[PDB]
Amino acid sequence: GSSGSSGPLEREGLPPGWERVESSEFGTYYVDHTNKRAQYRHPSGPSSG
Amino acid sequence: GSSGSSGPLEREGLPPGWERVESSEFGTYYVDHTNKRAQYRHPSGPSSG
Repeated sequence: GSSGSSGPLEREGLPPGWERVESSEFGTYYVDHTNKRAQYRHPSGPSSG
Repeated sequence: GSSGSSGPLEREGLPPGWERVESSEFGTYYVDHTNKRAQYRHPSGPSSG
């Protein structure tokens, strides 16, 4: 329930299909199997609809 | 020393900046930090000059 700036993370787990990668050189990133891309923010989809 | 088609892998390590991601839902894949893309093949290109 954002007040104008939703969080970049929610502490919760990723959606089914998203993977989190963790290392010492880069820190932590996320990969999208649906689009074969990498990002640094948490993913966002309509879990209920 | 290819004599037909380049192999799937040479068992060697990855270049500085690339990463390997291991899973079970997907098995194993690789990610590029230069283009933020994901692929299932081992990377390639030059290494000296």
